[PDB]
Parts: sequence; structure tokens; C-alpha cells
Amino acid sequence: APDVDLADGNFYASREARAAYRWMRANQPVFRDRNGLAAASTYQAVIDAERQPELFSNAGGIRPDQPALPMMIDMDDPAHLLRRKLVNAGFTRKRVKDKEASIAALCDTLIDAVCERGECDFVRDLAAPLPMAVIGDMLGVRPEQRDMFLRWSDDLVTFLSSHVSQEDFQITMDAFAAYNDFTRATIAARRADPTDDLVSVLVSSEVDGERLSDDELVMETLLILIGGDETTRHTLSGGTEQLLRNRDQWDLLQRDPSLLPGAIEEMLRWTAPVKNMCRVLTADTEFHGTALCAGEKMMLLFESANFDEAVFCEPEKFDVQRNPNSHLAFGFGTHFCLGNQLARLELSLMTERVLRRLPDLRLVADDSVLPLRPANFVSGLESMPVVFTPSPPLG
Ligand code: HEM
Repeated sequence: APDVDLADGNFYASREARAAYRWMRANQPVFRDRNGLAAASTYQAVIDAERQPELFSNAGGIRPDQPALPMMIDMDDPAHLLRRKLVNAGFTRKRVKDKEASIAALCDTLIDAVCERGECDFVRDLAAPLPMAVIGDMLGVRPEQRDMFLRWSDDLVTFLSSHVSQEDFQITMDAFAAYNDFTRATIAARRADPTDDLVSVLVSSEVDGERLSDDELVMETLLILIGGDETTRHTLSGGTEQLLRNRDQWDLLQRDPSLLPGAIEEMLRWTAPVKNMCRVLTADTEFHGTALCAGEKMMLLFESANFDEAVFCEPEKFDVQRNPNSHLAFGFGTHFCLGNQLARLELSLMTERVLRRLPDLRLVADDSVLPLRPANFVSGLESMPVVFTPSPPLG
């Protein structure tokens, strides 16, 4: 077997991870790593676990060596369902679709900031700022305070993505304290004088005589911040990278905008920014050939599932036309990403504008192998230098 530690962020920063996944799928689909940690590597195993939440629970927390927090993603039904219905008020199909104009304007502003230069870092300048600006605007964050939230988000993702030192633990707690303070200020303000922002909508949400408490509002908005920021970033950067590495794909999209929805799905399949979520076993079970024990956690390897040849023909081919494309980047089942529509909307609006406004975009070096973030949870490109013919801003 490959000698790997699936809780080590260095594994996921390796471009040989998919080679390891390939071995797992072919030889021990429910794999145990060098330390005995169990992981579902095939699409079939991931789906089968997702469909059995009573056996494969979220209530032990979704990271391998960390306890549950009081938030939707660390809950099982029926409690989870109530929490999700409450928060869903902020993510109805209509409410998300109505953000189109505002998100488009953010995209044009971001491209305006670099279009005259002829070069930018696609990650720093386009992929990273968009998701935080979208969430920031929902949360009432002033534009000049976005970078503060970007840092807190990175701190928290880092905490979820490793076993932190004492120092980094304190940094995480301090970031949470700051987020908590900010959010409680917003909650107090909105409970008194409602606007149309996210905290306002969540405060007014009601399900079967139940409402979100201040504690729950802090936790659920935090989950939204962390869940929707760096994930979206990595699909935007890594997905655009594949368009640039395969010019035929870039060319297809540019000459046919109707192919955009399929392109976004392939970007999602390929990038799988969430590399795993954990499930805790509620009983001993024989699962796709591997004996699992009550109380242990098993990873769902979403990237591995997304490259499973049982489901995706020639999975190492990036193909924007792929149909079907039933990837698991957003998971499956009762915890299926609540923000999936918003993420898709951001990715579509920015990609449409990149294709249009930076039509000859290319990677600084076509032979570059760019670094991935060492993290065991959410990961993608650190940097992506790109060049293009300059143009005047739209303003
Ligand atoms: C490309 C971007 C994103 C990816 C790849 C992603 C991925 C995921 C995954 C894998 C899960 C857990 C699914 C499972 O275990 O089966 C999840 C859950 C969740 N996501 Fe996302 N996500 C993205 C963007 C967002 C955004 C923009 C939001 C904004 C709110 C968001 C909010 C949430 C929430 C609240 C949950 C918990 C759902 C539940 O437990 O019922 N995510 N996401």
C-alpha cells in the first residue's frame, strides 16, 4: 500500500495523492492509512456511507481528531434538519438567484483592479477576494474590513486542517473571539432594526415554533464564513487553471457561453476543495470489505471519489462537456452543501467575466507546477501568476 498519513496536510499538497487514491480504489476501497485511519476512497463507498447517517454520524465532529461543535454540520437528524431549515431562509433558490447583479458587480470591480496591468496573481487578486466579498456583504462587513475576515477564515481553516501548536490554537481562539464580538454586534443591531441582510433574515427565520438563538446565529454564520470562503476560492483558481492548461477547453467556452454550466461542474469535480469530511461509526460494521469499529472516524475522500473510473470515464481528462457529471465536491445526502447554489453562481459569474474581459489569459509558465496549500481539510492553489492583454476598466 502507499505509505501515507491521511491526516497530514502534506499528503494533500502532493500531486501524487491521486496516484495513492488510485491504489486504494483498486486494492482496498475502504482504506486504512499508516496510522490505521479509515477512509472511503471509491465513489460507491462514499455514497453508501452518506446514505447511512445512522451508522456514519456527523455528531462526533467532521475532523479526524477534534470534537463536535454546536453547528449544523456536526449534527445528526432530526436536530440537524431543524437547524438546516432555519438557516435555509438565507439560501432559498430565489434569494440566491437575486444576488446575481451584486456578485457580477463585485467581479467587474475585481477585474477592474487588474485589467490595466497585463499580469496578476489569479489567486490573490480574483479567486480569493470574491468569495469573501460576497460573504462579507451578506454579513455587513465594510469593504476595507474584508481582509480582517479573510485572515480569521484562514486561521479557522488552518485549525480544521491540522493539529495546531499551542500558539496556533490561541490564534484560532482569538480569531473566534473577534468574530463572535462582531457578529453579536450585528445581531443586536438587526434584532432591533432589521435590514435585508443575512443576519436579519436568519433572525426572522422560524420553523415549527422554533428560532435561532444568538449562540446558534454566531455558530451558523461562522460555518457559512468558513464553509463558503476558501472552498469557492480553490475551485475558481484550480478550475481556471485547467481551462488555461487545456486551451481547447478555454477555446470551447469562449465561443459558446451555453457551455458554462457544464464547465463549472467540471471545475468542481476536478478541484474538490474539501478533501474529506469525517463520519463517526455508531456500531461495528463490515463496510465494502473493511471491518470498522464503533467510535472510530472514517474519512469520506471526495477528491478520490471524483476521480473514480467506475463513475467518471477517463477521470484525468478535464472535459467541460462531461455529462453526466454527478461529482461529490459538495458531498451528498442530508449534509449536501447548503451553499452549493451560491458557490455555483459565484463561479459562473466570475468565469464568464474572465473569459470575456481577459480573453487571451494564459499561465505565466505553461510548464509551471504550482504549489498547493498543505492542509488536511480544505486545499487548493497558493498562487497562480497569469498574463493577458491589458484593457481599460469598466468602472
Ligand atoms: C466550491 C465551494 C464549496 C464546496 C466545494 C463545498 C463543499 C461542502 C461539503 C463537502 C459539505 C459537506 C457535505 C457532506 O459531508 O456530504 C458542505 C457543507 C456545507 N456548506 Fe459548503 N461548499 C462550498 C461552498 C459553500 C458556500 C458558498 C456556503 C455558504 C453558506 C457553504 C455552506 C455550507 C454549509 C452551511 C454546510 C453544512 C450543511 C449541512 O451540514 O447540512 N458552502 N460544503
